[PDB]
Amino acid sequence: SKAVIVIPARYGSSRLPGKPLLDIVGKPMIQHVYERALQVAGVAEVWVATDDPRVEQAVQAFGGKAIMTRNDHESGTDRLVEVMHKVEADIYINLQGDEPMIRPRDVETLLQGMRDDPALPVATLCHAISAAEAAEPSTVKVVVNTRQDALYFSRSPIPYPRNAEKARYLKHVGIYAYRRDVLQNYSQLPESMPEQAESLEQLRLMNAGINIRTFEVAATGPGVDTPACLEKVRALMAQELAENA
Amino acid sequence: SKAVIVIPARYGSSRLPGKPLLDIVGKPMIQHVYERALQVAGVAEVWVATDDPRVEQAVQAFGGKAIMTRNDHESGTDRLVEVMHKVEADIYINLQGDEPMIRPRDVETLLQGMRDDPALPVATLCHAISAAEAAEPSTVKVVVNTRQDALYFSRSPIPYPRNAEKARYLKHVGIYAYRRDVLQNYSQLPESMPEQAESLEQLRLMNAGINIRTFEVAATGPGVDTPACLEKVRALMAQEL
Ligand SMILES: CC(=O)N[C@H]1[C@H]([C@H](O)[C@H](O)CO)O[C@](OP(=O)(O)OC[C@H]2O[C@@H](n3ccc(N)nc3=O)[C@H](O)[C@@H]2O)(C(=O)O)C[C@@H]1O
Repeated sequence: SKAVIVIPARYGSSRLPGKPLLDIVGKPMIQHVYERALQVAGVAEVWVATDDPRVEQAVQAFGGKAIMTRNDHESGTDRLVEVMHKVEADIYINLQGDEPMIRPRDVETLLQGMRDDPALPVATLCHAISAAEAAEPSTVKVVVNTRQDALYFSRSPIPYPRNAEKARYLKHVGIYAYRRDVLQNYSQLPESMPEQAESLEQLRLMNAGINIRTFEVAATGPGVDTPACLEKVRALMAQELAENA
Repeated sequence: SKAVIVIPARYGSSRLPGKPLLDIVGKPMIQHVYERALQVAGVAEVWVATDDPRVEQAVQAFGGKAIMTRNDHESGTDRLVEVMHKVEADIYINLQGDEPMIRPRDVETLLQGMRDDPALPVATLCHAISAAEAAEPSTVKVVVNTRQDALYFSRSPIPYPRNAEKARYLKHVGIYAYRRDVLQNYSQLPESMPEQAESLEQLRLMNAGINIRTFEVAATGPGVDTPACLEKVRALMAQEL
């Protein structure tokens, strides 16, 4: 069971031009993700999927494996489908190029889940959040069953707080593990109405009846999206260097 | 493939004591549901499951069939489980005793769905509602996949309208069809967190991985829970004559 980690890293960003190349304690952000991806036990290779030559250069510059992909890709999953044809593996893990604080152990939890059940097509992560955080549309919530299979994903607060004290929210962490056959059949799947409404790509899989198991982990580090969170990451990353000295 | 219709009709109600016996244009509400239930092709028997003698005798008076059930049940579903032990069938349809405007056709759509797919455990109904109606916590929304299987049931507006013009809403109509084996195992299912939070009993089935297919029908008529709706239903059923 060969498994590879793919890291989509596109330069063009609205509120942060050249986001993967931003410096964090002396290294480009993309490098931090790559370095952490390398610490994940059970992974054969680690690739960075990109559509910008500057990003490709920066990755090769530190000895990382880069693979150019089309720029006309509407979704980040289509990008993984293109990489799938060239890079062979049984399990593909999609890490986000803008989360430098990813814990290698969480990705191993994901990978182990995929290996413990050969019939599981897709797997993802989630963690507990308060009711106040769950109210944010920018935050994606998820509800699971006893087998931890996802029932639905939404920007709306679910479950609804009818009996407020009984509600427990789970924030969806955008890291996925896909079986090879799911990616082979992906481009044939049509866009669902909930997907287009919520603007959540993962609902395309649920429309087709593809099961997505969601594993719970502790609260994840703050992902870099705003310069306010960027400084917190820089200081939180630097605080980590001096603690492990 | 034997199918029977069960109509839960408890005497009590916080806003309308003795609700099933309330007169709607000449007949008690329960009689309207029972008569319409008898018009559903494919059903072998129709029973009113009640907890009060005054309701039982009222049903027997007009010719219907009634069965006494315990008074400590908190849900119409639990009451149905008690009936399943006395009345044998392969498929049980649970109609609400306070919806006298039920269309016999919609129940047949439900029954046909169950018969076309022997592997389907539970089936229910739904209809389209505007985005405005979807915002109400009292209106239970549902989202389905291509095979029309329910993804989730919620009082929250789902799907979330990030792209408003793309969102389409579905209101859940509380009529169910259960395969016998589902009822035999019901008492063993544990209450779920989403069930307790949303206060929606059907989420107990989804928590267990039991598939619920939702068939779409046209907008249904109002039920009788408040004395405001009772006057509305009397008005609607008077002009329907
Ligand atoms: C399908 C549905 O929506 N049912 C709801 C009904 C009515 O159909 C609606 O007004 C239509 O929009 O109204 C409510 O009825 P009840 O609270 O009485 O409960 C449903 C049903 O189950 C029986 N029952 C209830 C409680 C207990 N402990 N045991 C029972 O056996 C009742 O007799 C009734 O027939 C309402 O608003 O009050 C809610 C229903 O979900």
